[PDB]
Amino acid sequence: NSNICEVCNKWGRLFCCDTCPRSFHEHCHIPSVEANKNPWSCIFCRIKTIQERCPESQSGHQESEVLMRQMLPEEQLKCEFLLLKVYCDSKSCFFASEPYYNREGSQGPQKPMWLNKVKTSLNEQMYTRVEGFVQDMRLIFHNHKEFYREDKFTRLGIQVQDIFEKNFRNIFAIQETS
Ligand SMILES: [Zn+2]
Ligand SMILES: [Zn+2]
Ligand SMILES: [Zn+2]
Repeated sequence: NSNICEVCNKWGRLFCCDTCPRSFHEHCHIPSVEANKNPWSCIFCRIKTIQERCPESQSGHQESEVLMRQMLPEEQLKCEFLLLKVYCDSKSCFFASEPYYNREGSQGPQKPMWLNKVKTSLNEQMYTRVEGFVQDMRLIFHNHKEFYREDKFTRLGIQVQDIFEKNFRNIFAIQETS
């Protein structure tokens, strides 16, 4: 096994995957690492099994069809993984916790959103369809773009959104386009 957490790249109290070399802090893994379960398999491994069980799940899909899917267990899992892939970039620190807004010349967003709120929402099964989760994720970056305006800090939102969007297309096997 690895000696650092796969998500935040730090040592500490790590739980080790039994089917791959990855390790995790308790609250870095999504869902939070399960109390018992020996052996234990991480979210990377559980996502690989889904693909291996239904190879055709990797044929191309339309985004509009993906978004309307109900949050059954396998879609729940894929959204948790996509969220985890965003937390794996260090720039996610800017979007993790509840923001506040007091900048000369700007007004705060009507609907604030942050990664830990989306985490809790997933955890509490508040999304009924994929669309619910993707809308909140995209709103995080859209709020940041609007508030920071021409400050070069807006770029952090573009960068972390690109990580989200690349992973969304991968995880949900979105049809490749020019
Ligand atoms: Zn960690
Ligand atoms: Zn694993
Ligand atoms: Zn099959």
